[PDB]
Amino acid sequence: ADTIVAVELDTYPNTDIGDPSYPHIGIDIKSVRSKKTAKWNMQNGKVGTAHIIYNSVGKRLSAVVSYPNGDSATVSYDVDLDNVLPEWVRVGLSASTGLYKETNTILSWSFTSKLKTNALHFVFNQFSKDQKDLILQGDATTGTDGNLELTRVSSNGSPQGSSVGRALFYAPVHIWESSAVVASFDATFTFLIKSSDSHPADGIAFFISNIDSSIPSGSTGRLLGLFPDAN
Amino acid sequence: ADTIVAVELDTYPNTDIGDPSYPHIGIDIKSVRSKKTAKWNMQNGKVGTAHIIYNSVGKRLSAVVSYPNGDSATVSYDVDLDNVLPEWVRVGLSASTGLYKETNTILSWSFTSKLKTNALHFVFNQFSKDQKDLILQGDATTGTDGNLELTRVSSNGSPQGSSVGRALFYAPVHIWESSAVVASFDATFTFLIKSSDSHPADGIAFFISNIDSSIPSGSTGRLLGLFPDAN
Amino acid sequence: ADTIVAVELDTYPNTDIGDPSYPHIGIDIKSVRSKKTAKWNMQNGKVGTAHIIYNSVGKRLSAVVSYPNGDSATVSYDVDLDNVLPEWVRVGLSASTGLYKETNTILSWSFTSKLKTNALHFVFNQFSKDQKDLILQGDATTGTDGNLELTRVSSNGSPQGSSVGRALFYAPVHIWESSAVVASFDATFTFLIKSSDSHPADGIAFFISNIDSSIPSGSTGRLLGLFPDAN
Amino acid sequence: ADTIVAVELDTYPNTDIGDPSYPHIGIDIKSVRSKKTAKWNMQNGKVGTAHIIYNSVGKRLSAVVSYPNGDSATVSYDVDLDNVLPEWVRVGLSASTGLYKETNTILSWSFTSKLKTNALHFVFNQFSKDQKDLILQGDATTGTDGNLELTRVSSNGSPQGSSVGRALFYAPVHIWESSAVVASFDATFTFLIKSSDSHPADGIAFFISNIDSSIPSGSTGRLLGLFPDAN
Ligand SMILES: Oc1ccc(/C=C/c2cc(O)cc(O)c2)cc1
Ligand SMILES: Oc1ccc(/C=C/c2cc(O)cc(O)c2)cc1
Ligand SMILES: [Ca+2]
Ligand SMILES: [Ca+2]
Ligand SMILES: [Ca+2]
Ligand SMILES: [Ca+2]
Ligand SMILES: [Mn+2]
Ligand SMILES: [Mn+2]
Ligand SMILES: [Mn+2]
Ligand SMILES: [Mn+2]
Repeated sequence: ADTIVAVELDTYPNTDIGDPSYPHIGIDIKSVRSKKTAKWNMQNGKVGTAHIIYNSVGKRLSAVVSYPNGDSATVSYDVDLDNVLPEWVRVGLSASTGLYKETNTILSWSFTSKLKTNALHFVFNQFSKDQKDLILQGDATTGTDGNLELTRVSSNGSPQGSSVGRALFYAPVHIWESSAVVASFDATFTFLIKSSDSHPADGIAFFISNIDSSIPSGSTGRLLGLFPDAN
Repeated sequence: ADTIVAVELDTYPNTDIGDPSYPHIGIDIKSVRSKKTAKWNMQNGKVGTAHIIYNSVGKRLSAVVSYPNGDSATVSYDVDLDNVLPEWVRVGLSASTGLYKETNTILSWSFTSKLKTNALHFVFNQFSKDQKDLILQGDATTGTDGNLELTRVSSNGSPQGSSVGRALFYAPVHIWESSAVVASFDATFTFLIKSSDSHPADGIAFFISNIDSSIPSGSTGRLLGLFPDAN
Repeated sequence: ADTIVAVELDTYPNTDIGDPSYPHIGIDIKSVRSKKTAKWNMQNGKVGTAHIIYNSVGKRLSAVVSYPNGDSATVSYDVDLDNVLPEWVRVGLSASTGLYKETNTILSWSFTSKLKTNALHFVFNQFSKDQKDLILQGDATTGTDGNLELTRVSSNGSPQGSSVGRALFYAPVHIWESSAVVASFDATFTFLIKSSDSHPADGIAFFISNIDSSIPSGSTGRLLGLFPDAN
Repeated sequence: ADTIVAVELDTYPNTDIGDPSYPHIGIDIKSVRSKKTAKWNMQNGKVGTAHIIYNSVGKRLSAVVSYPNGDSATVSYDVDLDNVLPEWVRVGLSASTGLYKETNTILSWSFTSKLKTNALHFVFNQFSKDQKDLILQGDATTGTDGNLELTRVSSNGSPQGSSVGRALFYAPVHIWESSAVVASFDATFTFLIKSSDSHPADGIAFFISNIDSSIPSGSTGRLLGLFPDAN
């Protein structure tokens, strides 16, 4: 099984696998049942922002999700990523729909990792049809609206259930190094989740996995394309 | 009085005004009584590096100091700096000698604040005999060996006593903004602290203060360049 | 007199002091007589973007202006700026109205100089009603719509006549250093130039000047905010 | 055949394939016979710096190679990389020895490419045994001196002839895009060429090639691992 560290933007409470009884942002350490979560009012059809921040000094993995009006959810978790993640990882995005669904749209994604100095930095404020520095997975596609649609969409712009999609930066990232004095990464991505369903599902995750990581089978819905299961 | 947030590389144990009984790094908020410190073994005549990181999500200020051989010292303090720093600040470096002295040689200094974007970034890997972006104060001087001497050094390479100096970056810095999702800043500087005294003193600080902050009188020893008293 | 290097977005053809007979971008060195210009079709009421790039290897200053639909104008001029700019400069934005007027709204501005490293970088995607890193001059004001109005605008959104204004970044900038392998800088700003006049005037400039440079009197029209005369 | 844009740091005049009768830096466009060259005193066992700079506005591909003492060679060439290179490329380093030889050592390599914004940026100030974000080719190796040895070395630190080596960033780079207003890249790398031979050979190249590019067969010596032949 993949090793996973995720921030999750979780639109659909699955309270029978850990979720709080609300949409939430959550920090995920090797598990779908978030180490730490926070109430998050996912704003339908509004374009939202995720910042994820971590460094090996403070050893707090942080995440905000805000929307243009200011409503803002913060989750922090105190964890030493050096002990969870392998030295080398791929960094990526993941979204999933279940029995409920939504567009899981990414309008930009940037990522910096730094070892103090080696550094990788990418920003995608657009995406292309053939996004050669992204590895797309499952239902995920780019172009030509310069967006990345993590889960399936349907001719007329309609979110498809049971979809799971994932983009990963193509370069593995050197995410810690034992001699590094500071190992930090941060990620930002803007997303537009629009649903018309009774309830949106299941959300979007930023993630850091072992390099070769791929969707686990049937990890659509509540497993957000990160976990084989909800253990 | 200057509002003052600082990370101190405190070479001299003033065990009667806070200091633990060894050299240490500390996080000072509006008081030289470090809210927190860690044991730092200062390696005389060695070029170390100080990294200071903070963001408004994690709301944790961290600093690590290391030297080429790898002895690290790390301190972290959970604080909302919105609740302490004025919206605009100047950033700087402070150093002080007292009864005992040391070279307080800053070799490089870099700084990044960011509101998420407004950002400021400067890096000085070489200081100039004339540096029109640094506000020099006290006995701090620059050049032309590409270093910033914070406290006085005679013709012969001798640290002076009861010396005090600072270099703030010239532009004021916008360190928070209550509409900002993430206010973050990190700072790095490398220093080449040397003494042949009985015990080095009194160390170097990275500090954030009000835009007009200046050296408080007789702040020259244990007060680094930062506080007017030990309160 | 100010030493002045500037890239002008020149909305008004003053065909009697240099201007080609159309709107144009120009590279001005120490004279409003553009060493070179290109035809620029200013799109009224459109948010464009100006990029200015220079390094001391290629020794070529380039600027392109574009708007969301893709009309680009590009000018390039081969010049050693070592041979023109003083070692320290302040960078800024200048705009001017005359007989005819325009909104001179700067939406964002960013700047990078680098000596290879010393570097400075700032980006303003949102200006503040109170911006302690900008030196405002003439009729330039900021906030709180997150823009920099360089020239005067009445209560009702009306550009004023014979108006002049600049915002220089606060810190002086170290633009060259004769020991530097590469002195490079690039600048970006987006502007939201609008007029309902017979012909807009007189446009916006990115400029580099001596640290103490200030608006030359009656430099308000065709002189943008830069020269005291058309020499 | 690969498409190649190289800057070459050429230690060995092969005047019967274009080279000037001296060591030189040269710009290479789809050809080993440099479009433009410059005298360059390769300093034996001294650690040198290469900056390569290009943007699609100025359309001058530039390069400096300097050494700690200041001796500095500049080559500039006016070329539109959009017409030579495919949209997607891999960026890399290449070195070769022939009948003559040298260490072709890389101590750091950084690279920024920007489309104006998508951006890729990496810096390697060290390298590791298993440098997962580098694709190594031919004789090229990394670790554990945190260096990259583009051509073979021999137990006791001795340069081997007929060696060709190459490192490429793992992510393809999006090097131009037809809607980009500015497409720029720059690269820096520091190299230590030490020879003890009668004459060093053949030098080091930065290069930008079609993504799948690999050493052409028998492109050691004067072809620097970039070209099938010296056409
Ligand atoms: O922040 C940093 C600044 C500089 C460096 C230096 C790397 C380096 C490595 C070498 O083998 C030789 C050398 O001369 C320099 C590393 C990190
Ligand atoms: O420099 C840049 C700054 C901002 C952007 C914006 C990208 C973007 C793309 C979308 O589909 C929707 C959106 O709301 C924003 C692009 C470049
Ligand atoms: Ca869920
Ligand atoms: Ca003390
Ligand atoms: Ca004019
Ligand atoms: Ca040759
Ligand atoms: Mn959840
Ligand atoms: Mn102390
Ligand atoms: Mn003009
Ligand atoms: Mn050659």
